[PDB]
Amino acid sequence: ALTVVGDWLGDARENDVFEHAGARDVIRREDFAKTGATTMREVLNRIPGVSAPENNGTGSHDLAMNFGIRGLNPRLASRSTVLMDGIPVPFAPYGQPQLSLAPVSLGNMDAIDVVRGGGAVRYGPQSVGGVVNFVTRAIPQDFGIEAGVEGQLSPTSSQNNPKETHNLMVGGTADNGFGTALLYSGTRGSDWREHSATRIDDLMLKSKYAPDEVHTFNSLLQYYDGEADMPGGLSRADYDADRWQSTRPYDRFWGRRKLASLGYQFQPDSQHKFNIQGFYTQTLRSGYLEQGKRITLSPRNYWVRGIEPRYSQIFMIGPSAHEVGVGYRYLNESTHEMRYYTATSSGQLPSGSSPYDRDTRSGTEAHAWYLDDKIDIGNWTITPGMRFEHIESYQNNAITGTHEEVSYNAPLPALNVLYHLTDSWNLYANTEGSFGTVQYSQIGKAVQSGNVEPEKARTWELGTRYDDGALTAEMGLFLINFNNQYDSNQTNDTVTARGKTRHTGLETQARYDLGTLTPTLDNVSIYASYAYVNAEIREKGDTYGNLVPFSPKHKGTLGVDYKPGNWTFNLNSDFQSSQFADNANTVKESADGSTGRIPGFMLWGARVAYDFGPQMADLNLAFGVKNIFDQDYFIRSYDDNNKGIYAGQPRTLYMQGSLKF
Repeated sequence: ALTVVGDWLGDARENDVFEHAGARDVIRREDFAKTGATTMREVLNRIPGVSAPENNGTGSHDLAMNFGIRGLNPRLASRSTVLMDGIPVPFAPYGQPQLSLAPVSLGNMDAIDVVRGGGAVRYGPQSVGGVVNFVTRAIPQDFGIEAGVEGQLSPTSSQNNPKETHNLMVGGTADNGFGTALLYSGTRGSDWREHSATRIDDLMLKSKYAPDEVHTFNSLLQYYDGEADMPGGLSRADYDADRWQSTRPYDRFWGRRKLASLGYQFQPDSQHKFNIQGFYTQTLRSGYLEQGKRITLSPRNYWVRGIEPRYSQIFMIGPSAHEVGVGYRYLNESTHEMRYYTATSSGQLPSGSSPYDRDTRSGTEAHAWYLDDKIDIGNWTITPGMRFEHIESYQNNAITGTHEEVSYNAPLPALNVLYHLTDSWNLYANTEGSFGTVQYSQIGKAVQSGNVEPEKARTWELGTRYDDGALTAEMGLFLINFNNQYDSNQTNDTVTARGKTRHTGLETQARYDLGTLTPTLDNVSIYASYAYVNAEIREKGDTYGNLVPFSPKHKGTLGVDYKPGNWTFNLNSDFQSSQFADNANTVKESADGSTGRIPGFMLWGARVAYDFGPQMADLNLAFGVKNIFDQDYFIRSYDDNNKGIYAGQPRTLYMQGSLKF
């Protein structure tokens, strides 16, 4: 009976995902614990086409976030539109999308929605790598308390401090229609590396007001505060002698975020739906960093404010149904970057009274418009769409006295097709226009080269999704041509150089109830995810034909879940092929361990859990192991000041506990 969908991202509804005309996967809270995950990257790596490397480089700590889609640069997750409840996660979405500080926590999420394809019309910028939305816990219908905790240790490591992550959830909605939930997640501890002491406090206040069935308000308040020592990389020599140690004693990072979000929804009938959402974030991210013969301090402040009205309406036009969607977003961001320093030879860390060699202020004003129309005709669902952005960015240098500006547009036309083969089998194809902005650090290069234009990408997908209840599976191909990247892939970036890369591959995954074969395998489930990704450099120059760095060709997982009665037994494997660390693709390892072939690997993990039941508070206990065989591996950081080798996670033991009231 014609019902308007409107926001298909939202809380990642199972049905919206199945009906999604493009590559898209979701992992829900219920499945976080099975692999002992407490961090975002641990869940993201379980999704095909996604590579979320262990802490390294600038982001050599838990406050940052590292991940890349289909071979796009993983460092500081700048190639995908990262959001939490639709709200921009970056402290500078347009000018500085690098998540050196990523104020979000797994413990406060109900799910992770990765939309690799089909979201370039409604979401941006940095949409070349699809969109990733972190869905926050829902306000319980009726008063509810949930608490959980996980503890980890690496026996073979010299680091004896454990790592603990906890989460608290208390909330409910009163009969008057007003509900609010307190979501808190925290992290205390060190990983398997020395100099990794960490503290993170993520506190949110989520509210919902539905006096009636037409008017609904929503609010989200968050206070994120953290700090962490940064292990850093090791040269080959130090790594061989002791791979747990840190030779970057000064490296430390800290930051905080204050967020306020308010929204309103007007739905008169099931055919019309209006939405307006406004937000404001204040961010302070700083840290000590050893740089050459000096130690630096880099305070950076950010202000982001946005407002977005959206409208959705369905109507019949003959035998076809049309759900037209229109949206508008105004976003304004402001920044201030400073860098203090002292001589390392001296015995004091830099402070506000130390001299500084950088004092810049940047900002962006963006106007985004989008229009799409979901047309249901027969078994088809064709969706043509158009997104348009007008961006104005500037960088003001107080030391040099310069002031630079760039003004450009990003027109992105798209078309996605969904064809329903059967009640439980879909087909989809699509193409979208994606773009990367002119980052603040690239404005100088942009104006000097006289070419101010967005980083442009054109994606194409073809895939299928299946679910007969006993077997769920999906497979699809993707093609991505990403041009005019201000970051060149040549060994030497020049003013006029522009990066150009191609990403092609296959993504797939499946889950099967083996109980349909024999009662001997009842409650026995098997699964696997896999992605063949070939990211290549097609920029004319000294690296043309080479492979994009940090992009394994093969990556995925396989596992079996056995749930007899109240028990849960998990077995899982993570694997990926090798990767290069630089654009030149050098095979031979350098003495500082910053460059050279990075081996692939295959790890095994297991876990045993028990659900006690309704009375003693649905108590959940568990013990598990990551990297059972203690298989040795490592990743590298190439360009940053703490570059070098980073020991991969060794055999790690963990315990989990959770209560629900």
